[PDB]
Amino acid sequence: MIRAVFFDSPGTLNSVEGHAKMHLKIMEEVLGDYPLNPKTLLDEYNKLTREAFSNYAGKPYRGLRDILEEVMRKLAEKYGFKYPENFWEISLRMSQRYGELYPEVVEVLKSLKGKYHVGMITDSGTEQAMAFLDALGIKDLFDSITTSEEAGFFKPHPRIFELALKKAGVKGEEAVYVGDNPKDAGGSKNLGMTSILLDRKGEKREFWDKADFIVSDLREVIKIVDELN
Repeated sequence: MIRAVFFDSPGTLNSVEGHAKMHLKIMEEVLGDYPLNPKTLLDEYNKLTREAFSNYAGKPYRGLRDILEEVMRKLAEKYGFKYPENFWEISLRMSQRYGELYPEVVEVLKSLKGKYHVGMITDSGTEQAMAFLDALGIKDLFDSITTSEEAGFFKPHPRIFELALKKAGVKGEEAVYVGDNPKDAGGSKNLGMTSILLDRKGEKREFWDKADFIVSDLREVIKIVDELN
């Protein structure tokens, strides 16, 4: 019997278009009048952050601020613009204004509340995770918020999923995990959770077999849970 539904944050909640627009604005403010195409800076920032997040997957927690600040130091020395001492603050200010939930998020979270334990699991630090939820107005829609900083390890390490389950007071077999990255269908299945992969654009077909179910819209989750029960 499914008693809890956990969501991968921010990946299944924040729209890719809002993320891209928000981050483009971050780099525009970082650069100002500097003769560097902000989109090029962003592309290279994404290359470096993607590599970093890949290297730390499953490993002991390390602060994301230090990671991103070192990335921006490498980009500043590479391109010659002034290193943004306020990069973290710029990011928070731009996520508040330009962060955008997928259209169905609130509906889905509301439909699960009461019926099931609605949880969030994220590799973000706790402060960042709370600021993210606060900016998008959905902090109180979750019964639990579990972070890598609390567990001590990044996904797909089992401990972050184990902690989420213990917060909810449910067994792995009683929980679903809805995940964006094909870190998700892995650490959660190690705890006996049912793994749902969110693939909105159908661009992850190579990794579908790693998940128990594949959805393109979070509104499909409630249907899957109801069918399981």
